[PDB]
Amino acid sequence: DKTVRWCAVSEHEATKCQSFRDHMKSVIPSDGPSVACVKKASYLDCIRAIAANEADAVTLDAGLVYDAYLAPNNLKPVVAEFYGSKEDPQTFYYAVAVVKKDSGFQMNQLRGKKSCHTGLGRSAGWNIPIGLLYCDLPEPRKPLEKAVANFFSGSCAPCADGTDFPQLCQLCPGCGCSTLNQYFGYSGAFKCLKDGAGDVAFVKHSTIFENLANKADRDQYELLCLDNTRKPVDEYKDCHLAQVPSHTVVARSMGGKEDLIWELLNQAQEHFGKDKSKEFQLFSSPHGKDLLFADSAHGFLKVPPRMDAKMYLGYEYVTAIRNLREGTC
Ligand SMILES: [Fe+3]
Repeated sequence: DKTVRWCAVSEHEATKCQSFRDHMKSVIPSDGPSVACVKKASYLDCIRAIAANEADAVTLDAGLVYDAYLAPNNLKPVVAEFYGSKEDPQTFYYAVAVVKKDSGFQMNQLRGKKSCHTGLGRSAGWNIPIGLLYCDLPEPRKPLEKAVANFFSGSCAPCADGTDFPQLCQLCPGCGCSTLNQYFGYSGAFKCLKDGAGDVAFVKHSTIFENLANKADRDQYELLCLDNTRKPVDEYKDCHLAQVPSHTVVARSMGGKEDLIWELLNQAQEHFGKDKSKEFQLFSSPHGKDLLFADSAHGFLKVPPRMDAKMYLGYEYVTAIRNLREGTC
């Protein structure tokens, strides 16, 4: 069978996945690649499901791709999304910290503030900011969730445990790990800042431009720079926390159908990719942002032969994560 079982996290993604399935059936030959949908409550459940041969693919943030690699899962990156433009595809993006205009605090003054993270263990939303603030956190720093909880004065860290670290869910009770949680994801962490729930939104450099069409609105927001100064939302090239690997679709390291996934996605972007069809959009949805794939994506590129997760992620980022768990002050 030439069916790729895509793992959809929750109702919204499941809806987009079915439209995906049907629009593919309509253009692809009866003997080509097919998409089936398997529904789960979180990406974590999708990881376990792929490893257990109950699903074949899921799109993970680079930080999550690291954890996907760790046993007993042993997942591996197979197809990466690319951003920017089709001419100059960027297999990376900038981790930023969006704040409102005149909130009066720098990076070295986040202590006691309310934060909005895209999700626990994610690049721009958790690994980068928390890695930088690691020493600023009060002892003891293990568990890390407890220290981040006591550092800030309430926040939203989707996928975090709210019974053990209740404050990491003060801004989004339960820390839902899917779009069911309005504060989940890039645009979820943004809504959290925009709606007034939090003081800072640890998102990516394109987040605000995806949510606010008019510049006048954007003028009421600022970025937190490394040198503890603020720069407008247009100057992320210089005002960002770090640069991170693009989101990537993962699959089993053995019998994972990596080539079918490529053949599927490669065909998917040709018919429904960026500005390709008015009927179906691989990179957008009426039901929400970033479903299955990020809205800021312009396409896919196959990851090299048997490329490990540590090899893919690279050395700098793979150490950044490592230092986060390990490391001292
Ligand atoms: Fe990300």
